[PDB]
Amino acid sequence: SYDKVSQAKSIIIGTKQTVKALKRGSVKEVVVAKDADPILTSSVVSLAEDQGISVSMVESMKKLGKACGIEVGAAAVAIIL
RNA sequence: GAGUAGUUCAGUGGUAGAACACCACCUUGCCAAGGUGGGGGUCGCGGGUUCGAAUCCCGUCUCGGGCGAAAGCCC
RNA sequence: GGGUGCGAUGAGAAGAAGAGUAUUAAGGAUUUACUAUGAUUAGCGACUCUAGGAUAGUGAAAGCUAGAGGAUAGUAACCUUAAGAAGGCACUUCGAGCACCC
Ligand SMILES: [Mg+2]
Ligand SMILES: [Mg+2]
Ligand SMILES: [Mg+2]
Ligand SMILES: [Mg+2]
Ligand SMILES: [Mg+2]
Ligand SMILES: [Mg+2]
Repeated sequence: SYDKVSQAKSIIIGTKQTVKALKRGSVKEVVVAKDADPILTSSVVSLAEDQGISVSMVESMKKLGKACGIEVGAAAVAIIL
C-alpha cells in the first residue's frame, strides 16, 4: 500500500527508527518491505504485533524508498500518525 | 643482464641487511595507529675452487636481449 | 553544472568509549630484557667462558651452532608527584547526505 506511504502526515524511515517509534506507541500504522532480510524484519513486526498495531507488507523496498522520497531504499517504515 | 626474508629492494669472497608485512604483550567490544620485544633466507638447483661462495668456476633450469651457419657464446 | 563511489541493512554530527592510556617532566627502584660498542698489534674479521663443530694464514684469544655469563653507555618494563591527548566500526540521541574528480 504505497498510497498510504507516499502520503500520510508523519512517517519515520528505517528499521531502527520504526523500532523506536514502536517503543513509545506513537505510531499508528507499520509498513514493512518483503524482499528485506527477515532477521531484521522479525524484530520489528514482532514488537509491532505485540503492541497490537496493524502491519501492511509491501512488495518492493526500492519502491518504499521512492515513496518516502529517499534515494537509497528502506527495510521498514513506520507511519507515526 | 633477470632468479636474495611473506612483498619490495640492498648487499661488488667473511654464514643475510633495511623497510614493510607477520606473531606476542602493552590490550580493552573490535580494528587502525603507536611502543617494546621475536621469527624468517637449498641466495633458481647441483658439483668444484677456497679455511670460507649470494659473490669465483663448471654443469644445469626459467625469463628478456645480443652474436653465430651451427655447436656454442655473450649480455 | 558534469563524471563516479557509498548511503535508512543508517549519510553526517555530537556523545560515549579509547583513558587518566600514549606522550612530557622531576625523583624513586638499580633487578630484568633489547640495542650499540670492546684498547695496543699482526688479521678481511675479536665482550669473555664451556661444549661440539672446521681450522689455510694471522694472533694472547677467531667467523658457525647451542648455552651461560660480562663491563660502558642508550633504551624500554615497575612505583611516587604534577599535568595529560588521538582515528574508524560497533554502541547512544538527532536522521540524509558524505567522499574523489574537472
Ligand atoms: Mg642467425
Ligand atoms: Mg641456443
Ligand atoms: Mg554514522
Ligand atoms: Mg563519532
Ligand atoms: Mg572513565
Ligand atoms: Mg575542466
